[PDB]
Amino acid sequence: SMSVKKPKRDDSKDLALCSMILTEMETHEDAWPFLLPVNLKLVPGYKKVIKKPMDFSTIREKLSSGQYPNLETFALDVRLVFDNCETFNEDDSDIGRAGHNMRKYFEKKWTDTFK
Repeated sequence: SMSVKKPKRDDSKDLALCSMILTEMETHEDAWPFLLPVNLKLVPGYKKVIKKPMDFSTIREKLSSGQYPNLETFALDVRLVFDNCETFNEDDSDIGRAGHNMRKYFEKKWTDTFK
């Protein structure tokens, strides 16, 4: 509360470390469904159904331009990518499986780096 603070957690490396995680996600072999924004002209249903589209290139540009105020807003956008993927894609599809694999991969790197 006012004039009463928990001890200061060192956040000075968060930007670098989120960039490293994002590089690892970008280079994963199963990243191909997520590298670029879904083409809203060419994919029926996407625009209407997926209220907040997100992809790795969009996260990379937000990261690079100071649009994440803290590491939690970064994790929220990463998870959005996988939540969108589960909304639109069957579990038993190449894309559906890619999204589960990547979410697992991310969540381990997240825990190992920050928790």
